[PDB]
Amino acid sequence: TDRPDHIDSRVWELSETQEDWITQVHGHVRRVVECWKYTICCLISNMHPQYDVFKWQDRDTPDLYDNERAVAYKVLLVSDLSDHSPTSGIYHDLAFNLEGEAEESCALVLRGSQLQDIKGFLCRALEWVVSNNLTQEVVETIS
Amino acid sequence: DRPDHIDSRVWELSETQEDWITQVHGHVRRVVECWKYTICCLISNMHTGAPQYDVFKWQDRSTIEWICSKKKVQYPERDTPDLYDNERAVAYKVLLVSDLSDHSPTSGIYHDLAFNLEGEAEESCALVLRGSQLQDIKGFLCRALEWVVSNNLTQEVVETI
Repeated sequence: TDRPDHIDSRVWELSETQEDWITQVHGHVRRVVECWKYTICCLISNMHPQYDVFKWQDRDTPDLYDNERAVAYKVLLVSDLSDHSPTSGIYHDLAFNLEGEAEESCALVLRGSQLQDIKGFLCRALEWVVSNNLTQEVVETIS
Repeated sequence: DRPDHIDSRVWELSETQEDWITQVHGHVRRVVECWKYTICCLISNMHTGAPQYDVFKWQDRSTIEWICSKKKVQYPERDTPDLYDNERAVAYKVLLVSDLSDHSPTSGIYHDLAFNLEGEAEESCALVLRGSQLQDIKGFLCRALEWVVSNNLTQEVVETI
């Protein structure tokens, strides 16, 4: 249970007090998964700023917001893409595979530039998972 | 208990939204609200490619409040619109009405999207929605009208409008 290579220094340091990790089941992993999601949020908000990131700012909050088009989004991780019904009418879902693939609604909104970063970021994290065979602890966390 | 033309998820979302058992026509009213909600979903599948509409109906209260702050917009908790067009910065309410002909707006803080039992759209609702969206609505309300006629529920439904 150490900060992985693929996670950013700032991300990990910011994540520490955002949720009380020791108390939870798969607490180190749950932190890492949430760190994937924040990383995704940052990757997406490198358009110009088009997106503001609300996750882990300084209670019922979205993960980012499009300043131009005035739309809120929530980043999700899913195991089955086809089986997906919106969780919210207001915070629109941006769902992805562990492999990196994005859902129909997700690919209509995001630019290739942002997807290719995320798929790059996700396989590198999936590699880290598979290195320590943490597959079921991650798949459970997605339920 | 649910009609097959209503989706399972919509049905289970409606469960807690109002105290149906206490009402006369309570089951029929639940179904009518599901129609309105189902219609909100059928409208919001469009995109500019960012989502065109946000749906407020049957959402958590604190989320409705959060976005209206960001969009510098304000509706009473009693009268909250069903969806919001992110393109035009204008809000709507899905109404079901028997008489479309001489329809008068319900509000001045949002607009009405009025529909028939046959699925026909009110003049002003027709102006707003694309043909793509009306086919889907009228097709859904045909399947809804079938269920109504199959269970001889036509009077109850007309009365509760």
